[PDB]
Amino acid sequence: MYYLVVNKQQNAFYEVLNMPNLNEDQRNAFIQSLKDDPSQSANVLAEAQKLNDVQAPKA
Repeated sequence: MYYLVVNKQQNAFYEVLNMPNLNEDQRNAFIQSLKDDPSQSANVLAEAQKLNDVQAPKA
């Protein structure tokens, strides 16, 4: 909230969300993962791309 996040974290939020394929549970922990640290925020977004697709059957 103050010294637990700064830069990246925000950019990772949109990624966490990425596409409609997801936006349910994955981000519940990912969104929180951001707030915990921006250094790892790249992880949340990094996976945000895999998670969204992890359950994306359609093209």
